[PDB]
Amino acid sequence: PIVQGQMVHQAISPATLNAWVKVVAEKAFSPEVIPMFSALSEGATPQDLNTMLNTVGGHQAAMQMLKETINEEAAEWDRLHPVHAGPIAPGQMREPRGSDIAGTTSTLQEQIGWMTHNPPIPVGEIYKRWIILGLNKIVRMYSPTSILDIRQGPKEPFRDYVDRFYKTLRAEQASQEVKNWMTETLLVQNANPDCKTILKALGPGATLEEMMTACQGV
Amino acid sequence: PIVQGQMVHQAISPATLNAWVKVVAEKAFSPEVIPMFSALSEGATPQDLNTMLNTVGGHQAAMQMLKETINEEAAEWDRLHPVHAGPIAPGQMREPRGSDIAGTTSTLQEQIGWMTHNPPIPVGEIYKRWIILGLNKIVRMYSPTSILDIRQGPKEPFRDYVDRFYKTLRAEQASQEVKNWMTETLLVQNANPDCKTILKALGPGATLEEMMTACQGV
Amino acid sequence: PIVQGQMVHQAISPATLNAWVKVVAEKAFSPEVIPMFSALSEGATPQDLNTMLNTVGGHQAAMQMLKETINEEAAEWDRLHPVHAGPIAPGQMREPRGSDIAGTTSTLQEQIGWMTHNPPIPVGEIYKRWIILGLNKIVRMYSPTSILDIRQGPKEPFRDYVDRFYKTLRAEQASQEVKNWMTETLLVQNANPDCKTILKALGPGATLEEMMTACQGV
Amino acid sequence: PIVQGQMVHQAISPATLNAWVKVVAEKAFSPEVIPMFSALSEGATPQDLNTMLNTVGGHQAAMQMLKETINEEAAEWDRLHPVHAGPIAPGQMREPRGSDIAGTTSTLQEQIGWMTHNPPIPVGEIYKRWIILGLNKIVRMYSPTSILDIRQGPKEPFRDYVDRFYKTLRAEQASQEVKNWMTETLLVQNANPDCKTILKALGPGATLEEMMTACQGV
Amino acid sequence: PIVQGQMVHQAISPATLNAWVKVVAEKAFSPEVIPMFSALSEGATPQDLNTMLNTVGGHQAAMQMLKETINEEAAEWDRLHPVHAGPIAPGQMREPRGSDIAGTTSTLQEQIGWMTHNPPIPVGEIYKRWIILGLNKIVRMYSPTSILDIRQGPKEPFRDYVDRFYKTLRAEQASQEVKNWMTETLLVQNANPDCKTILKALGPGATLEEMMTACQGV
Amino acid sequence: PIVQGQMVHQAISPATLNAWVKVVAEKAFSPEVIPMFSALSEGATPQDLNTMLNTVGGHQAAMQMLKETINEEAAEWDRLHPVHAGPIAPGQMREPRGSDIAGTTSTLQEQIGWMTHNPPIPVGEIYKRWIILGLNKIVRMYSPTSILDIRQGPKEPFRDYVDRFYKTLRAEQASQEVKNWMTETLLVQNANPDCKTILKALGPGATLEEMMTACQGV
Ligand SMILES: [Cl-]
Ligand SMILES: [Cl-]
Ligand SMILES: [Cl-]
Ligand SMILES: [Cl-]
Ligand SMILES: [Cl-]
Ligand SMILES: [Cl-]
Ligand SMILES: [Cl-]
Ligand SMILES: [Cl-]
Ligand SMILES: [Cl-]
Ligand SMILES: [Cl-]
Ligand SMILES: [Cl-]
Ligand SMILES: [Cl-]
Ligand SMILES: [Cl-]
Ligand SMILES: [Cl-]
Ligand SMILES: [Cl-]
Ligand SMILES: [Cl-]
Ligand SMILES: [Cl-]
Ligand SMILES: [Cl-]
Ligand SMILES: [Cl-]
Ligand SMILES: [Cl-]
Ligand SMILES: [Cl-]
Ligand SMILES: [Cl-]
Ligand SMILES: [Cl-]
Ligand SMILES: [Cl-]
Ligand SMILES: [Cl-]
Ligand SMILES: [Cl-]
Ligand SMILES: [Cl-]
Ligand SMILES: [Cl-]
Ligand SMILES: [Cl-]
Ligand SMILES: [Cl-]
Ligand SMILES: [Cl-]
Ligand SMILES: [Cl-]
Ligand SMILES: [Cl-]
Ligand SMILES: [Cl-]
Ligand SMILES: [Cl-]
Ligand SMILES: [Cl-]
Ligand SMILES: [Cl-]
Ligand SMILES: [Cl-]
Ligand SMILES: [Cl-]
Ligand SMILES: [Cl-]
Ligand SMILES: [Cl-]
Ligand SMILES: [Cl-]
Repeated sequence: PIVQGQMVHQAISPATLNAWVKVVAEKAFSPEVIPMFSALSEGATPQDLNTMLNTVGGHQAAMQMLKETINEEAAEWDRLHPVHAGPIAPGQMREPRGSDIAGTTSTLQEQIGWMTHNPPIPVGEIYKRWIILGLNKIVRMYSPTSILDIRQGPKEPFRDYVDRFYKTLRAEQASQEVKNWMTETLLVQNANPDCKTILKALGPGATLEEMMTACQGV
Repeated sequence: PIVQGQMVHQAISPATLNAWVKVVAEKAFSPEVIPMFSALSEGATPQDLNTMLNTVGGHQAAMQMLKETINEEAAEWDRLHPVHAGPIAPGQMREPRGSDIAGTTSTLQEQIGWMTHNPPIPVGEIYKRWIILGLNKIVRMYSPTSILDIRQGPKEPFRDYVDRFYKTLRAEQASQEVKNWMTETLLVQNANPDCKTILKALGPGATLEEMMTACQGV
Repeated sequence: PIVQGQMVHQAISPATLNAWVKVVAEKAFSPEVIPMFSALSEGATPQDLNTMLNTVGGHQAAMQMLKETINEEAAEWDRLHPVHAGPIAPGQMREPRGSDIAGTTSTLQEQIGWMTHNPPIPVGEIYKRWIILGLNKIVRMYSPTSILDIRQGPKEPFRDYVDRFYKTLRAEQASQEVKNWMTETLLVQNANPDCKTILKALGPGATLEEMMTACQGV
Repeated sequence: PIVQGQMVHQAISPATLNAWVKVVAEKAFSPEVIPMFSALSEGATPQDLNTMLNTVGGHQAAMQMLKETINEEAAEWDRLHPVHAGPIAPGQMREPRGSDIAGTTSTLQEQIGWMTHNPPIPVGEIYKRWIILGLNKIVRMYSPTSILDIRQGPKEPFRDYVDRFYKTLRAEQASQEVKNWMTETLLVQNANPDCKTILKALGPGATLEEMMTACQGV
Repeated sequence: PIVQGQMVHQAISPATLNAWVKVVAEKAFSPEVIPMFSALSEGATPQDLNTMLNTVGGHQAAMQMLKETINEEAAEWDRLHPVHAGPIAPGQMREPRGSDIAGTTSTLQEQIGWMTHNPPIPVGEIYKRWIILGLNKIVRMYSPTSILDIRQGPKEPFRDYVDRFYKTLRAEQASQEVKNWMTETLLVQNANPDCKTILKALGPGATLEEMMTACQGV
Repeated sequence: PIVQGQMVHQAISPATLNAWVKVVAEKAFSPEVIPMFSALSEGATPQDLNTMLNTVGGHQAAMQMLKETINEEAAEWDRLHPVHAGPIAPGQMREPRGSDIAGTTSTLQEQIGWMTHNPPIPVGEIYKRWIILGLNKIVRMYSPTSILDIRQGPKEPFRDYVDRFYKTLRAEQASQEVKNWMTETLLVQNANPDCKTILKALGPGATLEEMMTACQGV
C-alpha cells in the first residue's frame, strides 16, 4: 500500500496476507468478505490487489469469473479513454490502459507514479472498484437462499426470522429502493400468523425496533 | 484512523479488524462490547467506522436497527444544519450533510479534510456518537433480565448477587439518578432475609464496600 | 497513551486491550493484576484508563466499588482545590475538577492539554493513583486467606509454606513495618516443629535465604 | 528488504520468516505458494531471498532443482553481460555477475549499492524473477492432475467441476492463448451429458458466469 | 525502556510483558530464564524492571529473597556513595541513593534524567545488575541436582550424559576456573567404564568434540 | 540489532526471541536452523548474539562445543591481530581482542562504537561467522545418516529417494566440488535397478529435472 503529507510505498504486511487468506478460507463468499477485503486493501496498488487475489487457493471458478469481470471493466475503460500517440514528455507519464490499471501491463513504479501525481490518477481505487464489482457478482451467485422463501416458523422467535431475512437481503444486493419495497412488504407478509396480526396492528410506517418490540414476548 | 503535531491518515489495522470481529463473534451485544468498539475506533474516519460495522456477519437485525438509528440522527443533523447554496470558495470545503457524516455520500479525502480543518469539523466523533447511541439501544433491547427480577437466593453469597444486580443494571442504561434510586432501594429490598436484616442495621447511607463487608461470612 | 522530546497522543492498542481483558478474565483480582494494569496503562490519559475499566465484563460488584472509591478521591481533590471564577485567559486552560481527572467531564483534548502543559498537570497519573487505590481495596477484600492461618504442614516442604505465606502477605497489603513484624514473628512461629527448632537455632536476625537453606533437606 | 523518498535497508522480519516457513510446510508447491512468496519478498535483497529459500527444510529435491534453474539463469546473464577489465572508478561500483545477483558472491553492502544507485540495477527483482521461474517449473512438475483428465461426474455439481478444472489449469501454466483454447474446448467437451447439452445450447462465445448460471439447478 | 542519537523513553510493550509472564510460568528458575529476563529488559528503567518483577504471581519466596538481595546491594551502594547536603543547583540533579536505583524512592522523570545525563548515571543497568545477582542466587538454590552426582549410565549414550552434566554445571554457577577443573576431572571420572577407557586413551588436553566423537558408536 | 542513513541501536525483539527459542525447541540442529539463526540475527551486536545463544535451554553439550569453537576462533584472531600498547587517542577507540568480538570483555557501547565507525569494524558479522562455523560443526556431528547409505527402495518413488539424498547431503557440508562428485556418482549408483537403467540411458550430463522426469511414472 501507499501511506509531512508525502505519500510513500509500503510492502503488503504478513498480518494482512494471513488475515486475507484466513477470511477466504473461513467464510468463502459471505457478504462480509467484501468489506473485509476492502478493509485489508486500503491504499493498495494494483500489485497489492493482484497479490491478494492470487494468494487465494481453490475457488478457482469464482476467481475466473472475477478475471472475466475485470477484463470487461478494462475494455470499457479503454473504450472511454482512447490512447494518444506521441512521445511522453519529460515531466509526464503515459496515461494508463485498462490492463495498466489491472496491474498486468504496468510496473510498480508506474503505479506509484500515477497514484502520487498532481493531480492523482487513482488506479488503485479504480481497480478495487472493478474487483468489488466482480466480488458482488460472485456473492450474489453463490447465495443459497432467495428473499421470497424466508418465512417465519410457527414457533420461531421474531428476532431469528429477522436475522435470516436481512442476511438473505444483504446477499440479494438489489437497489436501495427495491430493498425498501422488500422490507415494506415481505417482512410482515411472511411473518407467522400471530406476529403478523400484531405487526398489521402496528401500522404502515413501522420501524424495525417497534416491530421487534411488538413481537418480543410473542 | 487519523493519528510535530500534524494529523495524518492511517489504514485500519488487521489487528483492529480481527479484534472487532472476534469480540462481536464472542460477546454479541453485552454492554462491554460498546467501550471495546469505542476503543478500537479511536480517531476513526466515517469510512473506518463503516468498515467495522460492515465486517459484522450475522446479527443483521441489530445491524439494520443500527442503520435506522443512524438515519434518524442524520435527518436531525440536516434539520439543524440547513445547507447553503453557492460555489465553494477556494480555500474552503462544503459543509457536511447527515449522509456525509455517515460516510455514504462523502469521500475519504473530504472526511480527512473536515477532520484536519482549522477549526475542525469532527465528523468521526459525531458519527461514532450516533453509532454508540444505536448500540446502546440494541444492548438495552437484547438484555435477557430486568433489574426488578434480581433477587438474592437463600444460600447465594452476597457477592454473586451484587454481581448479577450490577450486570443487569449496566444493561438497563437508565439515567444516573434513576440508577441511584435502584441501588438505593432494590439492592437491599431484594436481598435474602438474613443479609437484608444486616443491611437494614447498617443504615441508609451505606457504601457498597460496607454492605459487602457486613454480609461476607453471612 | 501519550508518548525531539515532544509528547504526542496515541490510541490504545489492540494488543493492550486484549492483554488487559485476558488478564482480568484469567486472574480476577490476584495481586499481580495491579502492576499488570499499571504496566498496560503507562502514560495513559483518563480516557484510556476509563477505556480499560469499562471493557471489563462481569465483576460488576468490584467495578462498582472502584467507582465509589474514585468518587471519594474526586471529592477530596475538589475539597483541596477550590475552583476560581472568571474567564479563562488566552494562553491558559481551566484547572481540572475531580470529575475532569476521572475523565467523565473533560474532553480528550483537555486531558492532552493538561498533560503536555508547562508545567504539567498529570491528570493521568493522578487518576491511575486513585484507580490503583480502589484496586488495592478490592484485592484486599477478595483475598481468601488470612496471614494468621498460614501454618506449615507436618510434611510440607519449607519452600511451599514460604510461598503460601508470602502470597497471603502480599494480599494483606499492610504497612511495611507491620509486614516486617509478620515476617519477624509468624513465619517461624507457624512453622512445623522440626523446621521451627532449626529456625530457632538460626537466630533472631535471619534472612530468608538462610532460613530456607536450613530447612532444605528437612 | 529495502523500503523523504530515500531507500533504506531492513532486516527480514520474524513474521515474514514464520509466514514463509508456515506456508511451505502447509501447502508444499500448490500454485498459490508462488504469489505468497512474491508477497513476502517485496523489495528483498538477494540475501533476503536466499534467506527464505534456505530456511526451507525438506523438499530438498525441489530446492536442488531450483538451484539448477538459478544457475542456468546466472550463466545466461553472464553470457549477455560480458565483464569489463579495469579498476572501478571512485564514485562507481562494479557491474554484477550472475552469482552476484544470486547473492553468493556479493556482500549485502554491494547489493544495497546496486539497488539504490542512480540509475538502479535491480538485482533483487532479477533474482526473484529467476526464482519464480524455477518455482513455476517445480509447481508444474509436482501437479498430480492433467487438464485432459478433468471430467464432470454424472451427479457432480457444475461448480465443483469448474473448480477442479481451473485449479488443474492454473497448475498447467501454459501460455495464455493455449489456456484460451483449453477453456474454449475442454470445459464443455468434458462436461456431463445434460450440462453439456445446455452449454451447447448457450453458444460459442459464452462467459463463465453464463455457463455456471445455465447449469445451476441442473 | 529508553531507546539522530537522542535517547527517548518508551512504555513497556504488551509483547514484552506476555513473554516475561509466560517464561516465568513455564520454566520457573531454570538458568535460561536469566538471559531471557536480560533480553526483555534491554534499556529498561528501574520502573520497567520493578514492573517485570511485580507481574510475577506465585514464587513469592523467591521474589522475597530477591527483595532481600536488592536491599543488600542498595545498602552497599549507599555505604560507598555518601550523600552530600545542599541545594541541588539549577542545571543539575541529585545523586541517587540505593532506593532511588531500585526505583522505590525515585520518579520516572528522575530515572530518565539520570539515564540521559552527560555523563550518564546508568541506574537501569546497575539495578539490573543487582536483580541478576539475586536471580543467580535463586537459580543456584532451586537446582535439583549436584555436579558430583552426575554419573553416566551403563547404557546411556555419551551425548545424553554430557547434556545432563553441562546442564547441572550451568546451574552450579561456580567460578570459571572451578568449572575448568570440574570439566577437567569429573566428566571423564564419572563416565561409564567403556567410554571412560576410551577417554583415558584420548589424552589430558581433549576437547569436547573429540571426546564426543570417540564415544559416538560406543 | 543496529538498523538519513545513520546506524542506530535497537533492543532484540520479543518476536525474535520467541522465534529463536521456538525453532531450537522444535528442530534441534537440523541444517535449516542455521539460516534461520542468521535470519534472526541480522545486524546483531555480539550482545544480541550471546543473548540468543544463552536463551537456549538444554542441548548444553552442543552449546559447550560452540563455546570451544568460539574460543579457538578468538585465539586465532588474537594471533593475527597483535595488540598495541599506548593510550587510546581522543577521537579513537581501542582495537578489539578476540573476547571483545565474542562480547564477553566489551560493553554494548564499545560494540556500537566499532560497528558504526568510519571505517567500520564489523564485530557482529565476525562473531556471527564464528558462531555459524560452530553450528555447522554441530549439525554435521548430530546428523543421523551418511550419504553412502542412502539407497532407493525397490518400490520407493524417485522423488522421495532424491529428497532423502539431498537432505543427508545438506547435512554433510562437504566442499562444493565433493558434493558435485557425490551427485555425479552416488545418486544414480544408488538408485533401484529400473530407475538406474533409465538414468544410465539418460547420459552423463543429466540435470535433476531430467532425471526426476525420466523416473516419474516408473
Ligand atoms: Cl481457499
Ligand atoms: Cl462457497
Ligand atoms: Cl498467480
Ligand atoms: Cl482519471
Ligand atoms: Cl476515475
Ligand atoms: Cl434461511
Ligand atoms: Cl424475540
Ligand atoms: Cl457475528
Ligand atoms: Cl444476542
Ligand atoms: Cl457492506
Ligand atoms: Cl460542528
Ligand atoms: Cl458538533
Ligand atoms: Cl441473573
Ligand atoms: Cl460473600
Ligand atoms: Cl471478566
Ligand atoms: Cl474473584
Ligand atoms: Cl461503559
Ligand atoms: Cl497539580
Ligand atoms: Cl498532583
Ligand atoms: Cl494457603
Ligand atoms: Cl524445601
Ligand atoms: Cl518443509
Ligand atoms: Cl509436494
Ligand atoms: Cl543453507
Ligand atoms: Cl540492468
Ligand atoms: Cl534488467
Ligand atoms: Cl481433480
Ligand atoms: Cl451448481
Ligand atoms: Cl508464576
Ligand atoms: Cl521452581
Ligand atoms: Cl506489586
Ligand atoms: Cl556512577
Ligand atoms: Cl556505576
Ligand atoms: Cl540429571
Ligand atoms: Cl552418542
Ligand atoms: Cl531447547
Ligand atoms: Cl539433536
Ligand atoms: Cl547465561
Ligand atoms: Cl577489521
Ligand atoms: Cl574482518
Ligand atoms: Cl534417510
Ligand atoms: Cl515419482
